[PDB]
Amino acid sequence: GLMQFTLPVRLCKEIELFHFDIGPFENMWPGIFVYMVHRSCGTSCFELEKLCRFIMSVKKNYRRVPYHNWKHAVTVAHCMYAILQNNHTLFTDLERKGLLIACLCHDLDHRGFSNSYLQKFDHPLAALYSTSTMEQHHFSQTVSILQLEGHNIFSTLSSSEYEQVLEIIRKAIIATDLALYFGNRKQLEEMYQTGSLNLNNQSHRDRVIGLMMTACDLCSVTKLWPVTKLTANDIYAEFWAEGDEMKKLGIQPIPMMDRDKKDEVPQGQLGFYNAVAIPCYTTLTQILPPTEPLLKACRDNLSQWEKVIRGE
Ligand SMILES: Cn1cc(-c2ccccc2)nc1CSc1nc2ccccn2n1
Ligand SMILES: [Mg+2]
Ligand SMILES: [Zn+2]
Repeated sequence: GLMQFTLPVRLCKEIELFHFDIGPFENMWPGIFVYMVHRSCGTSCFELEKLCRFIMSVKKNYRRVPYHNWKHAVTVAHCMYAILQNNHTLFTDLERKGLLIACLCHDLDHRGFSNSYLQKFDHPLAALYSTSTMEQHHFSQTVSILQLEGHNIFSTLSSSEYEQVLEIIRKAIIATDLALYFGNRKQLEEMYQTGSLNLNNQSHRDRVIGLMMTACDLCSVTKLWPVTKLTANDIYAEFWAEGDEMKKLGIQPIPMMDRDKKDEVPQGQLGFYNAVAIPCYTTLTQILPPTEPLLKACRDNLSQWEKVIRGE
């Protein structure tokens, strides 16, 4: 059924653009992902049946949380697709498969709870994974689906390449732990300003992929303002529900997760743009000039938040 899906020709044009918003096309998301894999990686590299099977299983293991859900997975994969299409030749074919798959799978089985929560309230997952808690779990879920019957889309890879693609996927998913981003962007920016960055240097290459994963993960801020606004609602719906569980336990949450502090949201976004998103896309545009429209769109939404703060 996914196997016989064909993308409407109007989308074939729009999907290539960074600002493309998948939201209005829920029924088409699995088929959008196939399309993107076929365009980037070619039509002959995965068995169609397996890919579709794998996709429908990835969907099934995303939970119905307000933000970290199937819609989010596809949004992040789409941003990567546009990054890759615009920078096709800088990356190996193996990196394109892994990085599209990693993005689809990067928040697999998210409960609507942060790493801090699981750590603070000594959740089992935080016992198995001490840092990048959920992110290690997300990868562990990725491998588990790959290992299901008729799901191993990489089964025609040699052993060497299978373990290469898993490693690209592992690093990529871990990179989506925002705690790791700040150090990553700092190094990458220094490597850039000192003329020392080298894409054939593998550790550098891992870092650039890291920044890409971040840039994809945050990409709500690069959509048109009305889509940006509406996604923020999803983000805070999930944060506030976590802060609610903390209050039930007589723990005052951080303001970000306290629905009683929503007046502080516009300034909370403002800060996030200044400390996180603007710098991300700034360094990303430096390394990969064709990704500039992400920074442009990010800047436009920053100034919308600046407008909001002052009664506009
Ligand atoms: C950091 N922060 C802090 C606040 C805030 C909100 C209300 C009260 C006090 C602080 N909001 C934020 C924005 S959190 C965030 N995370 C993502 C991921 C993708 C796209 C947008 N955001 N915003
Ligand atoms: Mg995540
Ligand atoms: Zn994510």
